[PDB]
Amino acid sequence: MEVLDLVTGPDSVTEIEAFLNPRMGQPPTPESLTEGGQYYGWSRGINLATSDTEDSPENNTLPTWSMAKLQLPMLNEDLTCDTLQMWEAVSVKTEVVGSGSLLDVHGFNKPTDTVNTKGISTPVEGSQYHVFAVGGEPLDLQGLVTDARTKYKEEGVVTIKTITKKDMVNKDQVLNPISKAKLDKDGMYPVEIWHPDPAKNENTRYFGNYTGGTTTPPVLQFTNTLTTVLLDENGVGPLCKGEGLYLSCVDIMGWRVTRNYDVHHWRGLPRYFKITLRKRWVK
Amino acid sequence: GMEVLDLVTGPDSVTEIEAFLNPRMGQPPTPESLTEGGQYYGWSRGINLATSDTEDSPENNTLPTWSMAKLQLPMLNTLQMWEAVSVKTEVVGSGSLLDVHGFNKPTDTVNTKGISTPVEGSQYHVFAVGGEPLDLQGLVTDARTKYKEEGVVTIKTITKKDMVNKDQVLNPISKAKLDKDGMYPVEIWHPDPAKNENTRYFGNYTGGTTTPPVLQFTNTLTTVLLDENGVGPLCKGEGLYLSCVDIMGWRVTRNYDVHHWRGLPRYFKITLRKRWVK
Amino acid sequence: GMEVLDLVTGPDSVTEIEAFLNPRMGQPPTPESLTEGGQYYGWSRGINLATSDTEDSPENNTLPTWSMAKLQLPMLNTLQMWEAVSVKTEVVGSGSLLDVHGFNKPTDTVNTKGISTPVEGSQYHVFAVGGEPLDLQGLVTDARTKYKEEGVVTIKTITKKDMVNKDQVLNPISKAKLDKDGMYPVEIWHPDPAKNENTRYFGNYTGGTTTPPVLQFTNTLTTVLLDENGVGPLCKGEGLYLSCVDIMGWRVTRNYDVHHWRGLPRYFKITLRKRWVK
Amino acid sequence: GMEVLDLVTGPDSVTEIEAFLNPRMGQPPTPESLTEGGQYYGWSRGINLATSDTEDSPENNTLPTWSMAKLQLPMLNTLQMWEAVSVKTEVVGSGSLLDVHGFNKPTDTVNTKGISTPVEGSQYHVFAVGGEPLDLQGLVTDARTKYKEEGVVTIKTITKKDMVNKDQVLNPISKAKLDKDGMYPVEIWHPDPAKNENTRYFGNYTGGTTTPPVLQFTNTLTTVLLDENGVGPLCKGEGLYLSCVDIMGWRVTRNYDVHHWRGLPRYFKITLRKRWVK
Amino acid sequence: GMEVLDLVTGPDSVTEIEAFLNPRMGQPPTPESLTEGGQYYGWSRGINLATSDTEDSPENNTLPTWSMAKLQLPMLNTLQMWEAVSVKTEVVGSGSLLDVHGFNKPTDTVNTKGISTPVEGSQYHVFAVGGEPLDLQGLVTDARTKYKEEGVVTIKTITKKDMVNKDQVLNPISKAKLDKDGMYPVEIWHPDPAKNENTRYFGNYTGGTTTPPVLQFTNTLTTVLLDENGVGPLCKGEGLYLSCVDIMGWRVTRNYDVHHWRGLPRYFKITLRKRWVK
Ligand SMILES: CC(=O)N[C@H]1[C@H](O[C@@H]2[C@H](O[C@]3(C(=O)O)C[C@H](O)[C@@H](NC(C)=O)[C@H]([C@H](O)[C@H](O)CO)O3)[C@@H](O)[C@H](O)O[C@@H]2CO)O[C@H](CO)[C@H](O)[C@@H]1O[C@@H]1O[C@H](CO)[C@H](O)[C@H](O[C@]2(C(=O)O)C[C@H](O)[C@@H](NC(C)=O)[C@H]([C@H](O)[C@@H](CO)O[C@]3(C(=O)O)C[C@H](O)[C@@H](NC(C)=O)[C@H]([C@H](O)[C@H](O)CO)O3)O2)[C@H]1O
Ligand SMILES: CC(=O)N[C@H]1[C@H](O[C@@H]2[C@H](O[C@]3(C(=O)O)C[C@H](O)[C@@H](NC(C)=O)[C@H]([C@H](O)[C@H](O)CO)O3)[C@@H](O)[C@H](O)O[C@@H]2CO)O[C@H](CO)[C@H](O)[C@@H]1O[C@@H]1O[C@H](CO)[C@H](O)[C@H](O[C@]2(C(=O)O)C[C@H](O)[C@@H](NC(C)=O)[C@H]([C@H](O)[C@@H](CO)O[C@]3(C(=O)O)C[C@H](O)[C@@H](NC(C)=O)[C@H]([C@H](O)[C@H](O)CO)O3)O2)[C@H]1O
Ligand SMILES: CC(=O)N[C@H]1[C@H](O[C@@H]2[C@H](O)[C@@H](O)[C@H](O)O[C@@H]2CO)O[C@H](CO)[C@H](O)[C@@H]1O[C@@H]1O[C@H](CO)[C@H](O)[C@H](O[C@]2(C(=O)O)C[C@H](O)[C@@H](NC(C)=O)[C@H]([C@H](O)[C@@H](CO)O[C@]3(C(=O)O)C[C@H](O)[C@@H](NC(C)=O)[C@H]([C@H](O)[C@H](O)CO)O3)O2)[C@H]1O
Ligand SMILES: CC(=O)N[C@H]1[C@H](O[C@@H]2[C@H](O)[C@@H](O)[C@H](O)O[C@@H]2CO)O[C@H](CO)[C@H](O)[C@@H]1O[C@@H]1O[C@H](CO)[C@H](O)[C@H](O[C@]2(C(=O)O)C[C@H](O)[C@@H](NC(C)=O)[C@H]([C@H](O)[C@@H](CO)O[C@]3(C(=O)O)C[C@H](O)[C@@H](NC(C)=O)[C@H]([C@H](O)[C@H](O)CO)O3)O2)[C@H]1O
Ligand SMILES: CC(=O)N[C@H]1[C@H](O[C@@H]2[C@H](O)[C@@H](O)[C@H](O)O[C@@H]2CO)O[C@H](CO)[C@H](O)[C@@H]1O[C@@H]1O[C@H](CO)[C@H](O)[C@H](O[C@]2(C(=O)O)C[C@H](O)[C@@H](NC(C)=O)[C@H]([C@H](O)[C@@H](CO)O[C@]3(C(=O)O)C[C@H](O)[C@@H](NC(C)=O)[C@H]([C@H](O)[C@H](O)CO)O3)O2)[C@H]1O
Repeated sequence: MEVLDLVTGPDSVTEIEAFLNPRMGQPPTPESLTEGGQYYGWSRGINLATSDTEDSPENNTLPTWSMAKLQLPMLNEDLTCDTLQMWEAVSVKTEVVGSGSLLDVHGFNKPTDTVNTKGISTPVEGSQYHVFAVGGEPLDLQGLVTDARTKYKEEGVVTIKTITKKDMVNKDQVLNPISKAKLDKDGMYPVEIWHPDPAKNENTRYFGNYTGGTTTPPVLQFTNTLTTVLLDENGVGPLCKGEGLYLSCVDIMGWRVTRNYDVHHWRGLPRYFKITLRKRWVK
Repeated sequence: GMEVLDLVTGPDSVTEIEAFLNPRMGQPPTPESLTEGGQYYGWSRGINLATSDTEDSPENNTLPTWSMAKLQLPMLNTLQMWEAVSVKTEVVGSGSLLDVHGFNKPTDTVNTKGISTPVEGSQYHVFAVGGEPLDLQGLVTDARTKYKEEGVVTIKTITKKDMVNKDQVLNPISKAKLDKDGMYPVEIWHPDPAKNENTRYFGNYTGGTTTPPVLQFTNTLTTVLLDENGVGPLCKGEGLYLSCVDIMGWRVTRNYDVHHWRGLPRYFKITLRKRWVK
Repeated sequence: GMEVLDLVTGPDSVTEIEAFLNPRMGQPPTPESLTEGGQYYGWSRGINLATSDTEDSPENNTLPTWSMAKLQLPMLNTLQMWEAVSVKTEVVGSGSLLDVHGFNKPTDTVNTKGISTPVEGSQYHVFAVGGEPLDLQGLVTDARTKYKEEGVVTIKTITKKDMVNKDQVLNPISKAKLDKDGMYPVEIWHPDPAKNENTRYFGNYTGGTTTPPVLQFTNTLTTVLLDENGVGPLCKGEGLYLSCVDIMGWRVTRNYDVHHWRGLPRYFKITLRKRWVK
Repeated sequence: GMEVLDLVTGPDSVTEIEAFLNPRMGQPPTPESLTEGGQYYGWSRGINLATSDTEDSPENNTLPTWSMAKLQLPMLNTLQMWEAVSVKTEVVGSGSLLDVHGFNKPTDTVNTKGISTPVEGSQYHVFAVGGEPLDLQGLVTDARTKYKEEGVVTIKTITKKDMVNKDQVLNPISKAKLDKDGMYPVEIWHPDPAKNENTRYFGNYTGGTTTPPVLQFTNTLTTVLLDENGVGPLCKGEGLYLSCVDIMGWRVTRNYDVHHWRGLPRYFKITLRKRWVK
Repeated sequence: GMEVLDLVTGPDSVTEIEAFLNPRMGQPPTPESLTEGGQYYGWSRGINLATSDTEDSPENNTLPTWSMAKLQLPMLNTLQMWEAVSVKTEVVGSGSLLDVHGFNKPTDTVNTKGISTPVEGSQYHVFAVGGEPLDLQGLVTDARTKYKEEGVVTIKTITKKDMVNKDQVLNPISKAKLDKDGMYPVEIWHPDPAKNENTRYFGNYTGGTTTPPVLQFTNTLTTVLLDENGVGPLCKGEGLYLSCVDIMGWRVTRNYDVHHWRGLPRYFKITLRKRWVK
């Protein structure tokens, strides 16, 4: 694809917006606040391996990637034309919303005074993971796991075995180029398995950060004044193949810890995207 | 006043206004008495905890809320509007946290010695300047939390219905405007990134229980409020809206580790200029 | 005095002045005797704690206060004024905190072994350069604190009335000027962002009890003092005011965890030029 | 090609090459079997400790080593050489550390509950791109350490003599080249700043035992490899050398707190251009 | 030559010189024997503590001291002087801190298991490049500290009198020059910001007892030594002075938590140019 001039004229630039809700483990339904809906925005209680050779995490304890495909206005009446137009993502304003809610320390989490069961309800703390991507095709994924012996469910999550039709190999604990996928479904690809593939993603920009630990304070900034530029070193943004725009993210804030067996629940927050796009002549 | 034209020139075409917004941590400014509750002003009252997984009823005076003020600008009226160009803002009083001589939980609890533990823990700093109220998006830890119906504005105040599970993530139904001081809890109401076209807001959060508080202050830092097109917030009906919350953490008492939120006041000095509009 | 014109050129139109300000942590410079109290110079005396929720009376020698100096500039005299253009400032002596061979509370309390615990905890660094005293805004942790009525300047010194609940937030009545060294407690008096038009100040605070102290120092960093219009502080009556406080944390003794504040001295090298004024 | 001339223009004058380097934490890639040792690939084997002050004999499979690869470039031959201009490099797989559901030491050891403690502690990230092997300088914690003679390249491998006390500081005798993958221990061999004229390296270290691991990753960051004269690494005999190590910390087992190092793979995409040389 | 003129052009008008300065943590380079004390080279000997508030006598070999070297430049002599333009500097060997397989205090003290605790705690990194010795200002934790009279240069060495209480803050009488390697304790002697007109120095301090050490290293970073007028240090008598200290923290033994300071060597590569002076 040869990238030519910017298209000018009426409606040559557009802005589109979307929010992607977190996918921490509990699905959006049931909505009932007694039947499981109370866990929406969180994982269910993390379940642990029972031995070095018996690690079977439940699907609803595994945070997964959020994604959305946005369909842009059709540009080309005839794809056989020598010169065509594509939507180009120029920039994005993105924000993780709701960090203020972590200031709720009046609930029933493990308390800070364990002698008297007093103090405050311990706020969300621990490992944090924030990634977002904007591209003109699905985010390319590279698999890499802690333990190739982990017995992921065969139904309900897309894992390395889903792709290869074979059990994971020891190479999957490092970089195994066979273990690749595309982020083509929301709430299905676990973030402890699937990472942005630096060997592909030519038509996507992604930005990630990880902070580990168990009691690490969560940190977040938010403003409506920060623009993320999506143009590459040549001044070209992601080009939307068949007018499809792909948004991908995960925003883990840490865990809350309950008063029962120190059970941990992952917490995630929703992410806003406002993408500025322009029409680009291509051949 | 939709089409933004040239800057207005001449006498009184630029103005500076200043204000301080005091924190709204839970204890109201009155009663002033230092024995009848006034001693908690600048702080929350002691945080009260849920009694079960289904019984979380926080008292209003334990919930920090947004501070806000609407300032009236000089009368103006191709019309003219006041345009907010920049702001110098500062959180005042961090030095007061150096008081470690009080009666808080001491650092040596065995012998009741050491120092009075200073304010520590979760911190939250947001400010906004706009030409209309800050647009708010609701999102809570727990849609089952039983907020009081009177004395605070919560999601149910707006919807007239109980919160739903979607309120623990992003539910576009749960929106409000920051139109009252000391009423909108910060654990519920967040700046809405899908609106606020005419407001600039800047926020940061640092969590934890014993995290050291950190603050910088200088009179030399200017925050520019102009957008990508060089246009600042435009003050509808000559009203300028200031919004903030500045939580430094908690102090902890010697009685069952009772926590009190600590907030500090924020200064604003806004430069505004008249703008031609059509 | 008010209208700022061109820079003055010619012989001696620019000058550099330097000063060091020693910390004022609570123990005065005298007695010099290393047995009669002088051993605490550079530090506070042992921090004394409240005996109840209503009885908090800190001793003056436990309260760090602002350091300040007024320097006299060469006589001058459309008139001329000295204008402060820039400053190189440095906090000196952080290397001294590497002394872990003393008699502080040891790191192994089981065997009374390990190292002498180094200075740690809450840190506070502010400096200012101006053409008149630093304007101060009072704000306290506790309006009930019984500060001494002798040997220190507090809110009550200024107002002639006891503190009120508003003094725990921003009370605009509670203002002062930094006009004396070692007299204004830093837990009471903060730079006033509503004034200080003719001063530049820069501050930071890091809290906690065991927080590692952090400091950088170099002779290669210049702080510009010119405002947005290219004008530095103008020295009224040829007086230049320097203000600072540099708290590094506390050391802790082996006797009931008694804490002593540690401060360090700050160097200033100010570059000034003559400015025509009308 | 000592003298560097103009850039070569025309067809095929610029190229991009990519590679990934897997970590070398101690367990080799084979056996592949997940019961026969393959389950430790990407990790070290359990770190074994000294039995006395004079008996420190670490096993080879407990010692992380440098990763390296030599890539062959298109044949070229006033002569031409490949010049590395820039690199995009990324450490892949930090999300895998979010697995806290395994059988590591649990966060609640009193009841054996909570979560599986994630990887924490000392972290070390270095990468280099050059036109010849990375030059290494030896420096160790303890010159008395009894490294194996076979299976690792250590100081004694090079000198044919035991380590001396100078090897605990900078001993210029103790030098080597990174010419083999998975053989040079990172606790011994460091980039040599006195050499490496034709390589660029970038490193950082963060220590401690329970330190939270931190990592950023993006496909939008380019590292320029040009020196102060605008010249990148020149590839001798069309060979491009990539070198790295990326230690994230340790996992800790439920059996006597045995630690295993964790490494992650590093991606490189290098842009090269032809350069005229004389 | 006080007046600085044009740069000198022509053959050999620019030169580049390199050196490494080994750390001076307390144990001298000799004896070399790894049983007779050489095993501590690169480290201090075990830190010895005060026995009372009035009895603090640290041994010389427990006190880290400044490293320094004077390098002789090519002979030169309107005269010419060598001017230091820039320096590439690097602290080498942080990877050696990844040795957690030795006999230090273990991470699991209950069972004496886990890993050998890595170096942690207070860190101090300073370097300087100048045309004369680094100017030093004395400042101590405790003016009562009984430093040895022989084998170290301390305040009393210079003044011929015991330290005074002012030595715990800034006492202008307590000054020296860094004219000897491994002799000036870093807990006493600091770069003097009131002098050093012909030297650039850059320092940082991070305190605490278990703080994770942090270090970055690269061969791509240049430190410019030119002042605000574009003039670098001028080498008096063709002598170039390099000064540094690089403390990474302590290791802790299994015997009564004895601490040993760890230091690392520093590389310098200085670019110099001939300058016309009069
Ligand atoms: C309860 C249990 O042992 N669950 C266990 C499961 O055991 C199977 C059988 O349980 C059920 C069930 O989930 O209730 C019976 C159902 O009929 C069946 N549903 C259907 C549609 O067929 C399901 C279903 O088979 C399965 O869940 C699908 O995976 O199973 C049990 O009766 C029988 O003895 O054994 C059965 C098979 O072993 O088996 C699972 C493995 O297949 C799991 O082992 C499961 O344990 C749960 O695992 C999740 C992670 O997957 C998690 O760790 C969970 O721990 C939490 C949690 O839900 O996240 C941690 C929370 O902190 C904790 N909350 C509080 C406040 O303490 C929460 C509660 O303990 C739950 C446990 O379900 O109790 C409540 C609750 O949420 O508070 C109690 C409420 O009164 C109740 N509401 C009502 C209206 O009754 C809710 C409600 O049922 C659920 O929220 C709906 O999902 O549950 O545990 C860990 O328990
Ligand atoms: C005391 C109590 O049980 N409060 C409790 C409340 O109980 C109701 C009745 O108490 C009162 C009351 O607040 O005193 C009686 C009043 O007549 C009534 N007023 C009116 C106009 O009708 C109020 C009012 O109805 C209610 O507050 C409004 O909701 O109620 C009590 O007599 C009866 O037995 O039960 C009644 C309800 O059934 O009910 C509330 C819920 O409705 C709360 O449960 C409330 O508990 C307080 O809750 C807040 C959070 O909202 C907070 O956790 C508070 O804990 C603190 C605090 O005040 O923040 C934590 C502080 O750290 C702690 N300070 C110290 C130094 O220890 C502080 C003290 O323990 C308070 C307790 O009130 O004692 C002092 C004080 O501030 O130090 C003691 C002083 O001597 C006293 N001053 C004087 C001059 O006497 C002050 C002063 O009363 C108050 O500050 C004024 O507000 O109180 O507690 C937690 O107690
Ligand atoms: C000693 C005492 O009780 N002082 C308190 C004072 O008591 C009054 C009077 O002095 C008593 O004789 C009488 O019984 O009671 C009256 C009451 O009116 O009352 C004051 C209020 O007016 C205070 O309560 C005062 O207590 C002191 O308060 C300060 C804060 O204001 C400190 O908290 C102080 O504690 C320290 C300190 O000096 O900072 C903490 C420090 O860590 C301690 N140092 C050591 C090594 O342990 C010292 C130490 O305990 C002092 C107490 O004064 O003893 C020495 C010293 O080491 O400094 C012992 C020396 O032998 C002595 N020097 C000589 C030559 O004799 C030296 C010297 O007197 C003083 O330093 C000079 O100021 O004191 O305490 C807290 O005690
Ligand atoms: C087993 C043993 O003692 N090994 C040590 C070795 O002993 C020699 C010989 O093997 C013995 O039978 C005999 O008695 O003694 C001779 C020598 O005299 O000698 C070596 C020195 O030459 C070492 O001392 C060695 O000890 C091992 O040293 C390495 C470092 O080099 C590690 O510290 C290792 O500890 C681990 C490890 O493997 O990394 C720590 C780890 O966390 C442990 N894992 C778990 C789940 O607990 C393992 C574990 O204890 C190993 C011990 O080898 O057991 C398994 C395993 O889980 O990995 C058990 C499996 O069932 C087995 N698989 C099969 C199919 O049988 C598996 C497999 O043998 C190995 O992984 C292949 O390498 O081992 O220990 C430390 O033990
Ligand atoms: C041993 C002793 O008591 N030394 C103190 C010295 O005593 C003098 C004399 O040596 C004694 O025989 C006699 O009884 O008393 C006189 C003086 O009255 O006096 C000094 C003051 O003048 C000191 O008090 C000195 O104590 C030593 O002080 C230094 C600081 O100056 C250190 O704190 C030192 O502690 C360490 C150290 O050396 O740094 C801490 C370290 O962690 C320890 N290492 C280990 C592995 O445990 C060592 C260790 O205990 C030393 C003590 O010297 O023993 C060895 C060693 O391991 O280094 C044992 C070796 O076998 C030996 N080698 C040989 C071939 O014999 C080796 C060697 O002598 C020394 O390294 C040479 O310097 O010493 O202690 C603290 O002990």
